[PDB]
Amino acid sequence: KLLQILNVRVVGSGERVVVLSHGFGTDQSAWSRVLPYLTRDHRVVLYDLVCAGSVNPDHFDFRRYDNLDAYVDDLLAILDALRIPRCAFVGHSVSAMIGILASIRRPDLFAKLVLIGASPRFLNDSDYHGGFELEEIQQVFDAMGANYSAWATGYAPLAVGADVPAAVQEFSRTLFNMRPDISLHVCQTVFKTDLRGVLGMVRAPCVVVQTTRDVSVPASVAAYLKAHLGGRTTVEFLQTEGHLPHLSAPSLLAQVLRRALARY
Repeated sequence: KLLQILNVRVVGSGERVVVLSHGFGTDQSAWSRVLPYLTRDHRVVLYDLVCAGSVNPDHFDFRRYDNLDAYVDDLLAILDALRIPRCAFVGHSVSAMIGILASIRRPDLFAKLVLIGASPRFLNDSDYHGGFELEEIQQVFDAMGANYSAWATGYAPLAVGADVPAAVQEFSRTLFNMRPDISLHVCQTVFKTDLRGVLGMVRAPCVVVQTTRDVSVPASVAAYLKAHLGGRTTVEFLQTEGHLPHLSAPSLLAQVLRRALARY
């Protein structure tokens, strides 16, 4: 009953269908301020990832969700249940990784991707700057277990980046709503994911959104995506700071979404 379980909502109308898929520490409400810019021109599908605190956490099967392919299966099952044959997909954070994988599994269904806070790999590697060393993640995982509330308190303004207090408060609200063992397990799953080898399998055109600074995504990752994704890819720069521009700069991000969703 995924449509119920994952809080699927279809709003707006149109022939151009857009799916909005939220990232780590938020739920579909993170799209609220961009949504009104899209519903006159598009049918919009929103849903919550199984790890959102707005979903009953007793649905979180730790074994099933120890790889992103299980989140892909939930997205494709929702789109097939809704009988949607073609869409554009906007993914933030973990959902940018889900959208890359889903576009390779079902190239018929994904006509365009828009990727926000996107990276194919967060850990550094030889001649690859992901932004994180192994010892630093080991400490992130320990702080999330030792004191999740203190960790989330400190992380929310760092991730929002810009001093936009309403956005810090909204992101802290949904990070504190995540069950702390689920939040650690999704963080661990993201850090074990390395999409570099599959980037050239994406066929859809893609827009990579880049802000001035993102604590989780070095500036060089956007150019690495543009060089390696298999579809026609552009980097769209937003003159704003942070990882969650849909919370902190929603009108500015809505410019890029309306432009990228105009034809596909």
